[PDB]
Amino acid sequence: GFGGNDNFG
Repeated sequence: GFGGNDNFG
């Protein structure tokens, strides 16, 4: 998310 992480695996 905004201010954080977005992980696609």
